[PDB]
Amino acid sequence: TAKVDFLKKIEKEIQQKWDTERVFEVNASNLEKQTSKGKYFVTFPYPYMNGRLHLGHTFSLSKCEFAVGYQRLKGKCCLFPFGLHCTGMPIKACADKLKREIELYGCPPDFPYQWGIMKSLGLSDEEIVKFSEAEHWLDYFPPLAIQDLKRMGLKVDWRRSFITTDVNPYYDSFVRWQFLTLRERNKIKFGKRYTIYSPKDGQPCMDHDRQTGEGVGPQEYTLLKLKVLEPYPSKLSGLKGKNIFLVAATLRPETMFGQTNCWVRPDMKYIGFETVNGDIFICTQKAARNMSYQGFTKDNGVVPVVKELMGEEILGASLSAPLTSYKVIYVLPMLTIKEDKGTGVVTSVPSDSPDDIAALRDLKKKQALRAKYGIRDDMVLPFEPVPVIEIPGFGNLSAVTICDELKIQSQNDREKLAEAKEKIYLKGFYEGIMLVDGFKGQKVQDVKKTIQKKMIDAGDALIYMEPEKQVMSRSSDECVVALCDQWYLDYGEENWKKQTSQCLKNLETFCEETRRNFEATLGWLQEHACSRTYGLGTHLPWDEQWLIESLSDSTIYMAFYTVAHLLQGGNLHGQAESPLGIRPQQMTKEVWDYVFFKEAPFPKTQIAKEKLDQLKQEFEFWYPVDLRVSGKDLVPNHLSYYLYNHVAMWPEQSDKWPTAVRANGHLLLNSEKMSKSTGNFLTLTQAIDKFSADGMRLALADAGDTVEDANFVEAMADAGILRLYTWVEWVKEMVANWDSLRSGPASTFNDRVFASELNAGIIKTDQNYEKMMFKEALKTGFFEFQAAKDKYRELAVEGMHRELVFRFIEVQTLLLAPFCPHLCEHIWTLLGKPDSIMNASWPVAGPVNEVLIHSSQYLMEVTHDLRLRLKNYPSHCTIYVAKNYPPWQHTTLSVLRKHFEANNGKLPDNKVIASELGSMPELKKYMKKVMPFVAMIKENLEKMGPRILDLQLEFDEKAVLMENIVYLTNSLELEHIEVKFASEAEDKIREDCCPGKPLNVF
Ligand SMILES: CC(C)C[C@H](N)C(=O)NS(=O)(=O)OC[C@H]1O[C@@H](n2cnc3c(N)ncnc32)[C@H](O)[C@@H]1O
Ligand SMILES: CC(C)C[C@H](N)C(=O)O
Repeated sequence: TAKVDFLKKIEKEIQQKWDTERVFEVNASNLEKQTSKGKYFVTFPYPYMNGRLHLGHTFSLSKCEFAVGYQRLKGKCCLFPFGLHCTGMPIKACADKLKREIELYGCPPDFPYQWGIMKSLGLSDEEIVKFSEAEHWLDYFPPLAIQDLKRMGLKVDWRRSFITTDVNPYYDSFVRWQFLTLRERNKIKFGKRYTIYSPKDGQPCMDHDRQTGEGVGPQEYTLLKLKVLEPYPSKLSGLKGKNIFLVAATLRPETMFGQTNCWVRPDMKYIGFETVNGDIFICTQKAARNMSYQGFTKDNGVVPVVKELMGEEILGASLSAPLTSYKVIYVLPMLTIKEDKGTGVVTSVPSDSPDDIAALRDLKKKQALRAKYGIRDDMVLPFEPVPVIEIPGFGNLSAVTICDELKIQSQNDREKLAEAKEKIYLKGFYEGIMLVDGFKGQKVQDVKKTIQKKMIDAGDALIYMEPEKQVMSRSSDECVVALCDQWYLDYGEENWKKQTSQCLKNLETFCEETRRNFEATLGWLQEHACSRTYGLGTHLPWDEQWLIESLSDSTIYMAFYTVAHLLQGGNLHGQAESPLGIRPQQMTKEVWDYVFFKEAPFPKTQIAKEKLDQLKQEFEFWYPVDLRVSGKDLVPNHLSYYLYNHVAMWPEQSDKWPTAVRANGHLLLNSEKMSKSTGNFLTLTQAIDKFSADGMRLALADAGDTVEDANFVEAMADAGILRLYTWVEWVKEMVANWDSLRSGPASTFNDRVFASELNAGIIKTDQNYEKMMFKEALKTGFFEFQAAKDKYRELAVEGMHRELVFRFIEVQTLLLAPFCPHLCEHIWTLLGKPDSIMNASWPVAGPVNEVLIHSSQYLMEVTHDLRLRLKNYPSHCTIYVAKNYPPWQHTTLSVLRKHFEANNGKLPDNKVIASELGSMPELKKYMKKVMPFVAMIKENLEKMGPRILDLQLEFDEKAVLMENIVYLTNSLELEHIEVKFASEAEDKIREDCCPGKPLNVF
């Protein structure tokens, strides 16, 4: 317990040191004069401030944190800036939701939550009243997140942090210049388009202000109009005189030539309302909402309800359907009707829809179902399936044949209906052929749109856009697809999309699945609505009313990082003075152009040339973005617009486009989802309070480095705390007893073994750090490192050589630095080292000899087997080692060598090997042992390479054994071990013992 407290004390002291020394503040004015090794620009997409920062954000930023901790030791000058996102509606949604139940009820509010979560954060009762305005959120949460980050100890130049709404005037001017240049180059466009839309919010709902289906778009439906013919059913008598239409949703208009009736749900509530032209549409509630927002009614979003009813009161109504062969069809019931899709009204195409003919047969069999709703004989019997589309494998009546073949007798046969619908699902999309006149012998793929247009021009069909899946907004409002006018980014331009495809070709994605997602979201993208009305951010500069959504004012902000320290200089809101003395309003479009475009002319500005040149130098030095780390959730939306805007703003300078992007999965805590509902959740401050942020970073580096979800194990973090405490106390012990170690030459066998192991570990760690596999880098550089250390301590009977010990300590403190830099800086100061550890470089690795590491692993295996066999049955041990392989083993290994040499290293199957070795007489007595032997061989062939195929070992087995017999006798608690050369041994040993696998008897 006190170990974590000691760690936190060290962290706070070293953070005070890092702040007072200002070691992480980098400036292009100083670093461009010393061309050290090149720049390294990492970026973390700023998170939203609608709450404290949790462990997922920390895991996502740990990637670039460790990356800069590694690259700064390799000589590259690192830039890790960090912004803070406050654009967007979520803040406002939560706050006004709070006001809703704060003023319609009391304080505390009476029930039968949100205020509960706020008090769970622990604010004072008289302080949540101050949370009505978002101004207090932006004055409160950015400082707290910054404090949490500084307590974590990130290598950030904090003078470059800022806020993203109009509260910050400098970022506001930056966004204004961005959008002015974008609309200047025809990248923005005003127009009336379809989009997901939140009625309660009154604006298009994009991916970052939703609550379900974070990538759902609109989906098109052909909406057929069916004239309700007289005699009107009873419940409609009040609306006599006007036109009454049943609106039915479909995606297969070409099948409407074979309509027989109209399926409705008898126990669902339908609503009939008035359209814009005075007619009456009958649909469901949400269908009416969607239609109203798609300009179907007189007023946008207004549904004048003229009658509410049930499906039972609708059955038997005569209908005039479009394109049907029957001049009169009827309204029939259907019980298997989903209450979410479409209008609650489906078409009856029994020739190519299986559920339709199923229901038709259920009605046609008995008087029970046919009379079950007043459906007289005339509404079921004469309605036969109408052959309209011929699928070659089934005939003119496809669904009929496939259902009669799969032996289905229940419209409610969900398994069999699913089967039958799957069988001809797509074979009617291509292989289907029209049969009606005008289209006799047409590919249905080439006529469905023309038939849709034919119905629309006839005034019998319309377009209905619906959310492909149910979408909830930030305001708990069910989104609908609305046709609204807005300013949108035309991400569908051919030239722009092709240029971004070239950028993706040049972009470095760390896996192929990331590039797959990028190509898919590039092919899927189209006009994207960037205009909002409710929320925060920056207004459109030419249209002061339209606000900019969070996913559009956050595309090229990384250029603002390069000058945030000289424009507002640390102050988040930009209210204070400018360190360069540049007024907030003084930044004009041409000023930004000169700062960010290379060939831009110096504009007419009262700003002196020195400051503009300094900003241009900063930008032209740090850019482009070398790396952007994020979770894979921002792949389809954020990083796509990121590359798009980087291509659009600099269409001539590909050298300034993003260099690389790294995607990680979402974080799991104790193998469980991080959710406030399950009690398995850790904010950054709680995680630091519990796991000594150094150690939290350690466990995060071990959490994972793949696209799959990483796992944060608390027990692993505690184990890391214990290991670090043992390491620190061991280093203290060594500092104490330096005078109690061996001096002189590092010439002992174990000294060489440990030194080569250390150098190999250095190499493995560097190679894992370049590839950003932080889990594997930790495995090679900390765990295996400590293992080699403890092995060398165990085997060094003549005392550990001080030079090797402290070279190891130095190298370990270096390799662990990017993970737990507080403890590493503490140890670096404990060594009496003059400067801070952030100035150190990469440790140079000496020569590596594979053969001595192989002999060390050999001794390890020998010790393991010795402790195994000591279990049963002493004082003396006797070991036997074979020079050459026994004749049968030598022959089998020669055969395996031939089979390896002949075919580029592919040993045949066990079958061929057993067959050919049964074809050798010299193995007749040993065919029982031959196949096991070979088997074992194969294992090691995949375990430690082909070196086991050599007819003789790379080292002296007997001398290697004899260089550590002392440790073996001391650990095995014996009295003597005689090593004999296996030829003096008896028959069994001399016959079965092979080189590399010695035997022994006590
Ligand atoms: C520039 C702008 C358009 C970005 C925008 N401000 C934004 O996305 N803000 S945010 O508050 O949710 O995302 C912050 C980052 O943290 C990662 N992350 C979030 N949650 C988790 C989690 N549970 N587990 C793992 N990672 C998580 C996520 O990928 C994201 O990159
Ligand atoms: C495509 C679906 C919405 C409708 C289907 N073709 C049917 O007749 O039931």
